[PDB]
Amino acid sequence: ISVEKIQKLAQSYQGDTRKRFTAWGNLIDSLKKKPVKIQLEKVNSFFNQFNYETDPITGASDDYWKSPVEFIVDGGGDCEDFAIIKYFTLVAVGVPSDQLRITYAASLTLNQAHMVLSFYPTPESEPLILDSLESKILKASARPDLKPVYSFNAEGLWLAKTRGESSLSLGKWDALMKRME
Ligand SMILES: [Ca+2]
Repeated sequence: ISVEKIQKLAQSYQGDTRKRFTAWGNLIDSLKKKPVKIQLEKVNSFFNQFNYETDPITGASDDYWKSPVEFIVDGGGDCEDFAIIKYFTLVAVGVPSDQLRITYAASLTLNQAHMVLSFYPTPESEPLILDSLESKILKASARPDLKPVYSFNAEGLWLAKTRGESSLSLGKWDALMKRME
């Protein structure tokens, strides 16, 4: 997306919302051309300042992927929603989309399903985990509390243990894209 788009978007709001729009946009403009490690840490940290919404029913995620704009307006979301805006923010600052996957994992600690953002330095690499419930950005192997089940992005779906090529984009991803237009 564009930081000029967000500038536009910021005008159509006020209060603790238009400045979250400008804070968000400044960030993207700030992180352009910056080292990946800086980008990952600052984006992760920026959004982990947002509100963590727990679904009053499931006690976790609901069934609705919030668009980033919605995440900004609502001032937050659940673990899937966190992974989503981090994904798009990082793509905006120039991280190649194919280095980023939204990951559905079994959590041993929370004893339930938990979504994270996985960043892959190189294609064969074990990913770094950008969690909404952990400030540390750690390698997969340093997150034994997490056992991935599947991952996805704009380019496919990977069943855990799938190396390289997509296991197949989800229809649910498509619908989110359409919602973001
Ligand atoms: Ca959600």
